[PDB]
Amino acid sequence: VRYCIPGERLCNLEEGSPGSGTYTRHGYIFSSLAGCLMKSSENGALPVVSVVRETESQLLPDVGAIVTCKVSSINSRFAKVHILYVGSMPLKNSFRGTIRKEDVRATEKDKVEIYKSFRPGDIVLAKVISLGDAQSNYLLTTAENELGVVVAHSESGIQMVPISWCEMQCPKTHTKEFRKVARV
RNA sequence: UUUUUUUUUUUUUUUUUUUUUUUUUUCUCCUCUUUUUUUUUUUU
Repeated sequence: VRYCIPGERLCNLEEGSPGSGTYTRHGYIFSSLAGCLMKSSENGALPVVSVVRETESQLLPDVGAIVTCKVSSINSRFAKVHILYVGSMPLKNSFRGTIRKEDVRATEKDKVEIYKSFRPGDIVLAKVISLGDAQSNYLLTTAENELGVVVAHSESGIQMVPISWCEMQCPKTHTKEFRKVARV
């Protein structure tokens, strides 16, 4: 196996096609990273050559991506969050987000009271939809059956458990509270 | 013995800032007269 530097001759446009993290010019394929030389043969020949470091310390979000978050504060019409994980991998820093009162459920419906959906301190799984404005920057959504709060936390510091699609209950004091439970 | 119709109060809010009293002119300028200078001493 061989590694890369962010420029070198790799292949012709006839001997393969550019993949992820690469660029081409003057009929040649040029590297743009310092990762590893991967040639996805796939099926149909002409492998899509690409270079991947495979050790992602940081990664910029996209138009569509799954992210693990952490609520900071909640408002009657939005809920500021902090992006913590990009899908699976840990993130070295923390970005910001905002869930408007249209992205909670998968119907973009009326009602949907924000107060009992995303209580602060929880950890949720959500998907971005846009690159946002300067007020709200990433505009995340949870309009799916698989998205919502996944690992909640009790009033007094006890791991919480899902109890229904909308209700969760404390194991110690048997107290009933409202969340937006995502499928496991 | 006089029917029917002619809408109404702009939409928006979740912006960063790492200095410090004052502050800046005015020129050279004839001093009049008994003196050397008296002086110990004691009573505070």
